[PDB]
Amino acid sequence: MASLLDKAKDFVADKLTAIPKPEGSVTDVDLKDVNRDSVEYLAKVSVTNPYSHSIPICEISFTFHSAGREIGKGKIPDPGSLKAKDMTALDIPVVVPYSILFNLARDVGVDWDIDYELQIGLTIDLPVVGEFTIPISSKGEIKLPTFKDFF
Repeated sequence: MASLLDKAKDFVADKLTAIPKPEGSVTDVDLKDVNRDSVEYLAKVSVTNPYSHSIPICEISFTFHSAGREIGKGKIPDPGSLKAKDMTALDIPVVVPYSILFNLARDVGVDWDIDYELQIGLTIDLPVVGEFTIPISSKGEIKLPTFKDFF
């Protein structure tokens, strides 16, 4: 388990182990482009660090789903050095292959409004566990992407 990253002593023994879990990397997701091959989404992240010190580096591992299939996924080590036991804004590129939206917006855009779920694994390099991975989710229903005969 990630909470037992190396058996060291120093300060610990039965005191301390790792961080809680309700610590974030979510806040907003802005869908945009596609061209004709791949739709793009700019994800505004808000990473909440559970330790009173600006951490150095993190991992945003995102698995997005729309209808109930997927939207896209990926893992990126990003310098999530930040405030201190608080929430910091972070950024994700733009990833949703047109083929996927093609399926979901096909069916639910057959209606019009679809949901979008983020499954984001939060790996953050911390002083407590040295690094820890806890996942979290952010679903949001909004009008489907810009279209005409794309879906």
